[PDB]
Amino acid sequence: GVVAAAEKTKQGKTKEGVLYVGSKTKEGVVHGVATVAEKTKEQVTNVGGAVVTGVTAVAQKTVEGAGSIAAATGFVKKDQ
Amino acid sequence: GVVAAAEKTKQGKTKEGVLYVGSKTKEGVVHGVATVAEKTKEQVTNVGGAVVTGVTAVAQKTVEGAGSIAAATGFVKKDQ
Amino acid sequence: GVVAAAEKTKQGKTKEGVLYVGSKTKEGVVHGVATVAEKTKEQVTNVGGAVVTGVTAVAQKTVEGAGSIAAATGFVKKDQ
Repeated sequence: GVVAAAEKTKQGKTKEGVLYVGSKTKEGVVHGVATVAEKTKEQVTNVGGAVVTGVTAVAQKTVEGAGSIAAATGFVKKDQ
Repeated sequence: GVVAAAEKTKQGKTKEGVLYVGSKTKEGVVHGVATVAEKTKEQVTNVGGAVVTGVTAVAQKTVEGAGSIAAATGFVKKDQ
Repeated sequence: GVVAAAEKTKQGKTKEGVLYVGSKTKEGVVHGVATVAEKTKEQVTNVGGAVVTGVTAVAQKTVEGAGSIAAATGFVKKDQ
């Protein structure tokens, strides 16, 4: 088996704070997620989480919830 | 099996805070999610989460809920 | 078996703080996640977590929740 399980359980005066992000840039180039190829048979890309791309990227309190991904590629059963 | 499970369960005076993002840029180029290829057979892309792309990208409290993805490509059963 | 399990359980006046990020740059180039190849058969990419890419990337309190990934590629059962 190639199974995969994950669980989480909860049985439940603070200040949040400050997050300051200042960016001064010029002539920026960014590639978040890239798959380049030549003479390929399959190209699968599954995004279950969060992909934050930019010239100024900020992520806060992003991934705390339940999600599942199940991928299976190839599988050539060429008996004779 | 290629199964995949995930669960979450809950049995339930704070200040949120401050998030300041200032960006001064010029001539920016951004690619969030890209798949380039030549002479391919399949190109699948499933987005179950969040993809935030820009010159100034901010994500807050994004992915906390239930979702599932199930992909299967190829599968050539060429018996003779 | 190629199984994989993970669990978490909880049975439950502080100041958050300060996070200052200042960036002054010029002619930046960034590649977050890249897979280059030639004459390939499969190219799978599953994102269950968080990918933060940029010229100025900040991540705070990102990955605390339940998620699962299950991938299986190849699997050539070529008996004769």
